[PDB]
Amino acid sequence: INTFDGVADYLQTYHKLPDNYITKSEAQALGWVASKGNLADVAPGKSIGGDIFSNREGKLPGKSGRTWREADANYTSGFRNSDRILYSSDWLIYKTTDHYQTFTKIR
Repeated sequence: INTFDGVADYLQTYHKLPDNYITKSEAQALGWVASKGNLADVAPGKSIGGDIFSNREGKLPGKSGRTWREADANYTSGFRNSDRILYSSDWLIYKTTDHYQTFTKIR
């Protein structure tokens, strides 16, 4: 499951990412080197996802006790793309296709 709909649906129902996601730190621990675009070599069929997304810019709606996390969408191999699923602790799901410049609601 690595599509915007697939993941979105999975999260509001299961409240966790599908098993194909690993954090940056887990990835790094397995030999991932971002500068090399080698994720699919060291962690075949996994995608980066699950890390806290700051929202420093306040672009996503804040709320006390609301934490945002991100996950890559549509990744298969090579360098990460520009697609990200943004999801809150309360299961609001937003999407960005431009490296977090802009966001639109998907759930």
